[PDB]
Amino acid sequence: MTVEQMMKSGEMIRSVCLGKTKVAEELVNGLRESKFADVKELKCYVNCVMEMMQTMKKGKLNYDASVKQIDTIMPDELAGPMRAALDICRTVADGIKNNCDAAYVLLQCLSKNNPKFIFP
Repeated sequence: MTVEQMMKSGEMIRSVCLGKTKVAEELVNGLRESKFADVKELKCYVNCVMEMMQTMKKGKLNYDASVKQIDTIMPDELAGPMRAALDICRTVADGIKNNCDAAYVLLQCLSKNNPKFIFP
């Protein structure tokens, strides 16, 4: 995928998701700094992004789509550590019934376990 198209989609996804949840941008930017504030609309922003990316459905991790996406967006140097994160975190959100909470728990884990973590 082209940097052009990849940036475009990540922007698209951010646009859609900021639109649906009306979260403050600073909060969303906070995420890339591991500031995981317990804010309902920030949690649902995260869930929105994961649903858009096909990585989560009905608050459940669907694994192969995530690896595809990791490997497509990231170069090898980064995907290595990130697929690892997804493996370490594969069952971390099981039994979380609320979709937004489940997504947020997964993001926390991915960020804790991946030094090259990026998020739309």
